[PDB]
Amino acid sequence: ILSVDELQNYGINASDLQKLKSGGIYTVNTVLSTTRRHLCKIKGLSEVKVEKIKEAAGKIIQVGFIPATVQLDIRQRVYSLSTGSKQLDSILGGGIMTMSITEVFGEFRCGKTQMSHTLCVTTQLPREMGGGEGKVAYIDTEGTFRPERIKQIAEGYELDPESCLANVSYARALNSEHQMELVEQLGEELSSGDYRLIVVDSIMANFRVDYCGRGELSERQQKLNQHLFKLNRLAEEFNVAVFLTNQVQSDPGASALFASADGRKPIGGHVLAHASATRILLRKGRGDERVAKLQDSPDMPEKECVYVIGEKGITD
Amino acid sequence: ILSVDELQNYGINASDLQKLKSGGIYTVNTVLSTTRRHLCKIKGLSEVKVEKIKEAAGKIIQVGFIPATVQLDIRQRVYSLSTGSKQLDSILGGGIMTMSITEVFGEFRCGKTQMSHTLCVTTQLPREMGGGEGKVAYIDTEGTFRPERIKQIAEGYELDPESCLANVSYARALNSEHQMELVEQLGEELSSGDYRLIVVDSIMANFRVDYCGRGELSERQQKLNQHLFKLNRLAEEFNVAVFLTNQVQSDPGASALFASADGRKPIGGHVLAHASATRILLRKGRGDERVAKLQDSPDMPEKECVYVIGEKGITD
Amino acid sequence: ILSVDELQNYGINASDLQKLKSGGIYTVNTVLSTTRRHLCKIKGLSEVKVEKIKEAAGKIIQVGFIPATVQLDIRQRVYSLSTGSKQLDSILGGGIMTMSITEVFGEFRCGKTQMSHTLCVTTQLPREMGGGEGKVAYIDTEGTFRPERIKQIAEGYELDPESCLANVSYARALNSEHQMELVEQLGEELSSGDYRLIVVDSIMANFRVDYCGRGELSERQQKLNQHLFKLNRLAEEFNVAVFLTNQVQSDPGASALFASADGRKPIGGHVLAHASATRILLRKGRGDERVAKLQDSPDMPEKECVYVIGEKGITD
DNA sequence: TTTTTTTTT
DNA sequence: AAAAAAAAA
Ligand SMILES: Nc1ncnc2c1ncn2[C@@H]1O[C@H](COP(=O)(O)OP(=O)(O)OP(=O)(O)O)[C@@H](O)[C@H]1O
Ligand SMILES: Nc1ncnc2c1ncn2[C@@H]1O[C@H](COP(=O)(O)OP(=O)(O)OP(=O)(O)O)[C@@H](O)[C@H]1O
Ligand SMILES: Nc1ncnc2c1ncn2[C@@H]1O[C@H](COP(=O)(O)OP(=O)(O)OP(=O)(O)O)[C@@H](O)[C@H]1O
Ligand SMILES: [Mg+2]
Ligand SMILES: [Mg+2]
Ligand SMILES: [Mg+2]
Repeated sequence: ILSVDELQNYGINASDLQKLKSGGIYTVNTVLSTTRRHLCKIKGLSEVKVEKIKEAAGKIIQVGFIPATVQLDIRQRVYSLSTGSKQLDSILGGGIMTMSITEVFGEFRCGKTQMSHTLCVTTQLPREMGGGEGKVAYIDTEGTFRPERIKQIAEGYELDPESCLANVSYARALNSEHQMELVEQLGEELSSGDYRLIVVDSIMANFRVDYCGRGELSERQQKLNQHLFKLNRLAEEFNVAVFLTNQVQSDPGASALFASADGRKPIGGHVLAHASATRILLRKGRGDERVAKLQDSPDMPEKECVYVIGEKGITD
Repeated sequence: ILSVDELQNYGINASDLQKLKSGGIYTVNTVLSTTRRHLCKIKGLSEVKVEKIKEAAGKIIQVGFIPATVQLDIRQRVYSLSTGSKQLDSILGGGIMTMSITEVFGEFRCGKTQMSHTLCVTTQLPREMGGGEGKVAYIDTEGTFRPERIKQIAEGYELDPESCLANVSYARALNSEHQMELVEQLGEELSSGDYRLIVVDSIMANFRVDYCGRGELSERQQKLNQHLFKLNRLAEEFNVAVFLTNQVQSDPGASALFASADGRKPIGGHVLAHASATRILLRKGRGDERVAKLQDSPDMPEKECVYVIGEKGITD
Repeated sequence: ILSVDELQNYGINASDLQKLKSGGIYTVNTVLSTTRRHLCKIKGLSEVKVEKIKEAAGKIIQVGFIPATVQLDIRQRVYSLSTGSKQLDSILGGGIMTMSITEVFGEFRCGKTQMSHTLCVTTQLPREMGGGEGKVAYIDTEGTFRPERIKQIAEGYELDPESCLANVSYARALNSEHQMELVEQLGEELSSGDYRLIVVDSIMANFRVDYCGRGELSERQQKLNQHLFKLNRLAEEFNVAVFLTNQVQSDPGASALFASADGRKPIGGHVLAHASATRILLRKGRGDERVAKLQDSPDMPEKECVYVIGEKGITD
């Protein structure tokens, strides 16, 4: 995709181009999707440079009203990534859609952190297999990124492990304000390359800790909203899917609607329920088989799939 | 591992270095994994000192995107500690993995407090035996730390008791807010030395008491989450394993899923189920033989091992 | 042991010292083992007084990480109290260990309320006999504290009855919320004196009644946990043993594990099974001889002893 | 917006 | 074989 260098020949001459890049801006799209107010906060582009930069960036491409069908076409390069269990891919429409945020929340031992590895391995398969020719970005917020698992699943999928463990990029976010730093940089590698999905285990494992009590709740939800917006924007201007794992909390309140089943009601509140495009609840079933329920999708209606997490990732 | 003195020659000059250390910060890593907001709460580093400190600490080492394989390598120094029963070490992949939290929960007389002593003794064995060249930190929240047992097990393992009883460090946490104080200090001794595992008998024996009733539940779960995060962080930036013993509660609710077996459903809720990387349920079997079931691991799938707690710790 | 007056000369000046004492706090240790939150609920020490009090109390003594061996030494003053039947004292390691909770549960006529008298009398013997130079605290929750029995056993042990019946302190708890009141006060007499063991016949004889039905079960288990924690703490900061008698319930459920022997499964649930350090089951044998089985100890493994309750207490 | 607890006969 | 109740930042 065109970089922030194409407009370098429009008067934007790269004296401050280093300034721009340092700010994270690497593509042209990211120049259009950045508010002026935020662009005049990078210490060296005050007012007029930003006006000329925006005039240029708009001269490259236009954002008006593509009627509806040029959209349906531009919407054809979605690369629905397979999850590994035919039933689930069928209930989701083929798998994890790209240029969108897909969230998975359930109590422990539901393998919602194993679906991450299954995707990490099943994204490097030819398009006619479910994924395709894509690297992966992985942001771990609770550890548990065992590459041994990646190699096991690769071998089980008839694929050179060494190869796959090379197309993955790993980053161990340490605290919330570092997790948010990471996405900015991530805006770079996605500028030139083939990244299909970004993965965030426990999107809120950190925020749950850096902000404790309803004394600092609002300041947490606001940071979380900014973080989720940055993601949803990346996943959109790079045709990249986003996969977030979430957690569950128990409601010590009433015994209605209905009487039981506490392993629900994810954490994050509404700021995260809205931002997520697809929601999925993973529940424990019988023996070693779990139930995946769809709860919020714009394409599908609803259903319940059953899947067993075996030795080749998520299957049945 | 490098201390917080290496950057002392970067402008951080140690005028306030005592301030920093008093705050618990002893290594450089701990400087990177501490949010600014929390660092400007130590009464003497307001804004700019923290900025320069972070610039320095980042100048020493980088945290970007190690692709995947440098990870698989850096992940090679795991020191899987043996538990003492070949079958169990085989079901866990070799034993208690380091840089991770392993939880063990079951009803009384399951010796989940005896596995602690068995580890305390079996951590000081050459790596080719299961542990290796490591001291031990022990935080007792219910008493029952009989060093006599440590000496008995040592003698049974052909090892100088006096020696082992010297490489152990003991602390009797008195109340929750003291148990949480202890880990901060513990951040110090782990700065320079050879500590392999930290042990916490009844991670929640105290929290269960300092906060009674669902009137103060949330305020308990939040403190517990902070405490568990601090641990998981220590165990990660020091290549040290963490071993927590938990307790069991009975569900006076329905008679489904299935009809019986009440000695399950540990306490702590979900805040502790997520934070734990490995879960293990210890159940009473026949005669003097117990059954260890694995329930949540990122490496293994699942299995049931059988072990007898004899006079040399946990064996068969 | 040092009182709460030693720190009186640290700024804590005794203006509110009466406030502190009224709260039960009499020693310094009890000041360290009391959470701040609970200390700012005594109506006259809000925030700063508690901070200075804790600073002082910590200035007297330190609680860090005594490595392991200073522990094995400080653990040398255990005063294992003899029970009266050589076989039982041998199966327990010498008798009832101090600074620990020992529970005894069995069906009626097992004399689990006679072992209480036997201890009451066999605690005032020179250390080389099994007990030693200790008064006794007795909390009766079902009556049946016949001092005549105490005098009979004393005479049988070659000891001045009048003397022993003076070193005993008796309290007839009337209801649960009074039984819990009693331990607080008890925290006083143990401040200055020689008390070796505390005794509680039917630790749950009252709780079984003040809270009926699973509608108020949780509120009963929580109070019981608080009560047991207070005990375990007293028994620890005063080198005093605790001896609890329990009761038995019958399981109208299945006929497995194995088919019979209903006189087991004590009451109290798990909140009491964990808190107890040593468990013992008293069963009826042949003629006038009972069988004592050990079930949960941190020192011993396991065994079955046989003892006959004769006219000199518990013997064979 | 956050946060589960507790066997009896 | 069949039994519920518990708040507070
Ligand atoms: N190769 C394997 N290694 C480890 N576990 C496996 C393997 N194959 C299957 N499993 C099983 O699959 C399940 C995986 O759980 P999973 O990783 O989804 O937990 P999680 O929900 O991601 O973690 P948490 O909920 O604690 O964040 C476990 O029950 C595990 O035992
Ligand atoms: N040397 C020994 N000393 C004491 N008990 C032993 C010994 N060897 C084996 N045992 C037995 O092993 C078991 C140990 O129980 P364990 O210490 O695991 O209880 P726990 O579950 O840790 O304690 P709790 O559940 O009360 O927190 C007991 O049944 C005990 O009798
Ligand atoms: N001097 C004595 N006076 C009374 N009974 C005695 C005496 N000596 C021996 N016994 C016998 O020893 C046994 C004592 O029973 P014990 O006092 O242990 O009952 P308990 O289990 O404590 O009470 P409960 O189970 O009702 O709470 C009885 O069988 C009793 O007849
Ligand atoms: Mg997980
Ligand atoms: Mg124990
Ligand atoms: Mg009795």
